[PDB]
Amino acid sequence: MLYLTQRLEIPAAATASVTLPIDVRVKSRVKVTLNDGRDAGLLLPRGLLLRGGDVLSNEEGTEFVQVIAADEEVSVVRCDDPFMLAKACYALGNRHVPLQIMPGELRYHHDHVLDDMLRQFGLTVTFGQLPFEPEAGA
Amino acid sequence: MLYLTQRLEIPAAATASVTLPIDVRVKSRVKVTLNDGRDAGLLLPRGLLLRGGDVLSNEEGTEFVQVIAADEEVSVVRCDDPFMLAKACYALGNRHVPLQIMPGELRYHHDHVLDDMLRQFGLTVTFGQLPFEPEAGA
Amino acid sequence: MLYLTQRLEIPAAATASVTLPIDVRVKSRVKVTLNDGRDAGLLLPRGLLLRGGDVLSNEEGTEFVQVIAADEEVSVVRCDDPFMLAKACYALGNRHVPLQIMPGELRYHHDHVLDDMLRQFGLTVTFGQLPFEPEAGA
Amino acid sequence: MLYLTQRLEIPAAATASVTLPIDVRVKSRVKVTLNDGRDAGLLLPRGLLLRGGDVLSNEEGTDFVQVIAADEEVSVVRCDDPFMLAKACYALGNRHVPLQIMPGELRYHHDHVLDDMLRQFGLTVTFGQLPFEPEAGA
Ligand SMILES: [Cu+2]
Ligand SMILES: [Cu+2]
Ligand SMILES: [Cu+2]
Ligand SMILES: [Cu+2]
Ligand SMILES: [Cu+2]
Ligand SMILES: [Cu+2]
Repeated sequence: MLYLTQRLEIPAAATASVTLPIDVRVKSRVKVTLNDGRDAGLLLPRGLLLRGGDVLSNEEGTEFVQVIAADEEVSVVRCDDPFMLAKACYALGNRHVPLQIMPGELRYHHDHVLDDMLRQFGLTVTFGQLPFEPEAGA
Repeated sequence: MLYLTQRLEIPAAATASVTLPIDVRVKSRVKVTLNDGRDAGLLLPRGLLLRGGDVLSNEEGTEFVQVIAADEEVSVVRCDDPFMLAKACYALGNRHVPLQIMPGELRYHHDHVLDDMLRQFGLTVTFGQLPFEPEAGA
Repeated sequence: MLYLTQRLEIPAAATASVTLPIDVRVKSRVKVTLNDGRDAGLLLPRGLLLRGGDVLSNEEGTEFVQVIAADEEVSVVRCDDPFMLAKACYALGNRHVPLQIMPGELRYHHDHVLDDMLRQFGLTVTFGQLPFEPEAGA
Repeated sequence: MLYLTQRLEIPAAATASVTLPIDVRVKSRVKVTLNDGRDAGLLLPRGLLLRGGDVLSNEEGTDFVQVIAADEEVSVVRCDDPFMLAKACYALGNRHVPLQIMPGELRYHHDHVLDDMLRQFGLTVTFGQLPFEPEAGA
């Protein structure tokens, strides 16, 4: 069976790819299915956060799988004013919410309670299936 | 003496003041001294946070006192890029560090550990004795 | 002709690849040959350093090209004792030599003058055709 | 008086000593004061680096003076990870910063600016007053 046991520090041309959500990209052992249909198992050393772009390889060196971050149910928070986001980041941080941070934009795992809370800060909160890359730590 | 038991919904006519730190403004029961030499006991309603500028009054509503936030030893963080202050606010939010958030500036109780950490983010941290008003929702 | 005009901040499943040496990966305008033969031209914003793993795409977003570091002539310096490697790293930095640093191995463009110098430090310098990813400081 | 014209490749019976910062230990023609009060004049061949512990002498070959490295203001980078130190050596090497290298620790003329740059590297940088013997090669 195809087992992906390593993440190459120096990539080699991809032979396959796999599109995974953040909850799977933090597991060291688990069964996933490549985008071409073949089953495969992750057998990586623990504590690795797989980011879109990383290349996994089988023990030998004949299979190089490109990791891609899947579209996940997230909440979006956009607003020209970064100061308001800064307060949102502090609030979300205080609640330990895995968060993606980019100039002008913020996303986090869909959660109604969180949505409405920020919906009292006056913040604009939408929803959509998008790639999710939270800041390291979870 | 004079008893302060309520906060007027509308900042009335001061005519006296009292300087208090963040740890005393998060109290409902406490005996203080007005900047004018008189003594007054604070008997405020539970579930409250006194902010600088606030105006306290007695029950019969015939006396008014203005609250002034005291100076405190804080680490100061100033930066031009709102993106970086956001990342800092999140990391600080995660450590449950009470924090005063402002456009382009952060303030928290002086801490060398937190200081070096933010320095690793390329932020420049300094020291100062300043009024500290940390976010209510923290 | 096919033109690659950008590096997505978020990789997408690659539909092709391109294997280039460090000197080319630092350019913004240059013609190249993808691994499937279809020639293509780079039209990227100046200032970028293409790293193995990056994904390039056009404007339409229908083509995604993965960059792979090409084998190049390099001097190979292997040595267990890290301490001695640190002294070589310092000496090479001093001479502004672009250097790849990994535990137990350093790599730089094949150069005899530098090969004889390190040899006097008691280092064993060999040769090879390998991927070269130097630190972003040269 | 006494004129020190040479460093012995054959240690002798040092009578007195002189404490100097690397600053003065690079000069071949400087007037110093032994720790006993007597003056001495260094007239050594050019291009010499006096190490704490060397012994100087007069043209005669009669008297001797031990060199001691003085305490200087230095930054300290103590990291148990040899891999990270090597990278630090490289960056510092690129900036032509005189550096003392040891397993687990690095030292160089204290410098806040330079310290912060190394902090962004994820390294811990402390301060000290210690002898300073930077690599001769630089
Ligand atoms: Cu929902
Ligand atoms: Cu907590
Ligand atoms: Cu301090
Ligand atoms: Cu050769
Ligand atoms: Cu230079
Ligand atoms: Cu200092």
